[PDB]
Amino acid sequence: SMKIDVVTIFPEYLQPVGLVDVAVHDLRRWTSVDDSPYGGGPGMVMKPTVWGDALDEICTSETLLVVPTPAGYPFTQETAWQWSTEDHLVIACGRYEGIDQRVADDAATRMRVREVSIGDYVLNGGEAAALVIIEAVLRLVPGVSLLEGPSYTRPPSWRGMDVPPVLLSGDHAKIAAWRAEQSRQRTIERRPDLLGFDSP
Amino acid sequence: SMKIDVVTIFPEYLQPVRQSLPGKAIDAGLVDVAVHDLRRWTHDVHKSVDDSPYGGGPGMVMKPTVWGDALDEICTSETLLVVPTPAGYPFTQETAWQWSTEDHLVIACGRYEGIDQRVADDAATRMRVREVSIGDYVLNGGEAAALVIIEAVLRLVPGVLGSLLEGPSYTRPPSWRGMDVPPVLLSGDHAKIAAWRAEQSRQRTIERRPDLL
Ligand SMILES: N#Cc1c(-c2ccc3ccn(Cc4cccnc4O)c3c2)n[nH]c1N
Ligand SMILES: N#Cc1c(-c2ccc3ccn(Cc4cccnc4O)c3c2)n[nH]c1N
Repeated sequence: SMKIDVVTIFPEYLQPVGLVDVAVHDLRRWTSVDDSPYGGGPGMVMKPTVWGDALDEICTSETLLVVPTPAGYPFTQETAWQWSTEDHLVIACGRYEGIDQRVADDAATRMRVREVSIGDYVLNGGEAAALVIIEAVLRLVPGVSLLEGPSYTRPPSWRGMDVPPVLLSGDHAKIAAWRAEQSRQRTIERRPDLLGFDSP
Repeated sequence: SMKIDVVTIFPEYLQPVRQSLPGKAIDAGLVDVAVHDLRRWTHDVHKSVDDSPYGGGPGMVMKPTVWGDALDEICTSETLLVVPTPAGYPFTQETAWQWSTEDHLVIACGRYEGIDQRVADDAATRMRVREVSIGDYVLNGGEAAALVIIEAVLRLVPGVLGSLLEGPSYTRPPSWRGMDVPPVLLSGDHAKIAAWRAEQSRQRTIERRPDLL
């Protein structure tokens, strides 16, 4: 059984959401949420004050506080497995140029905190990352290596393109070996790092 | 000026995109995002989009005939066809930059175990096709990946959405819950501030992303 709370200034974005409940909270309920960065630089930083009040009410010492950020530890399938057995996830979604670092630092004095990134690209805020994290985690909740090769279904010939004949053969050993070969070839081509080789 | 067409059996999932788009960008004709229900192109009264995998195994595979008809209608020779898949090439910021100048992206969102491979292979004989993954985790389908791709791409298109890791950021108040903003940031010594930030970036990168080194 898992509870997930998502905190955002754009609750409208989270709309795409009995063993798990997901609740979305408008951060503005606890209040200008942003100001210029100390030290200078472009854009705005979310003030810690409003976040502190929201998280005070929502979190407990048992909470795993998840903070999407481009500067986070990588969120991976291993992370998804790890979080799948948590009782309570709180996902703090930033906007602007991010959240004052003291929010995570203050939270870590009371609960476990995880700053994570879902990939090496830049988003406008944490909401899309929250949707990715929720989806990856929820499909693993109790009671719910190499790249996959290609898949095929009927008809066996389509637009003059045939399903690989081995897949029609009924020979499990040959099919397994072919699928292994397809996966090896794909992994080498697209993700050689997974097999311990240099990236392109 | 970019057109994005998304094809999915869950068009409601792409609602956040339409909500993120500023009216000024749309009325300026800078961007148009359209979402299409794949079932519009099904052949049967049961609106079937999936079937059992050749060679056996768990799960289902999306039908090539349905997808073929959908992409035939939506794509042209100039389309960049984007196919999210956990077996894809990595989608990165470089990818987002490259795609930000495209006239027409079509994002084909799969579900189940994915789409019959002949769909992409056939499309690739007459348009540019890109199978990509947004990260090293498994999703239920391509919709969340489409949201990520659309956001990362469109934020790079001028006026549409409104190395090393970045170190910590701070703003008002100068003291909060016993924690002071690092005094160097209030020093007015901007060369020193830059050096402090560089070191913070170096430390965070070593700790969180040693692969980047
Ligand atoms: N997880 C994940 C992320 C994010 C992501 C997450 C949360 C926020 C909150 C604000 N922004 C924009 C932003 C933050 C910091 C610096 N510059 C910016 O433009 C975010 C980006 N971007 N890319 C990922 N993989
Ligand atoms: N981009 C990206 C993705 C996806 C992703 C994309 C598209 C589809 C279509 C079906 N599924 C589910 C699925 C595919 C293969 C095997 N098992 C499954 O459960 C997808 C997953 N998962 N993880 C990423 N980084």
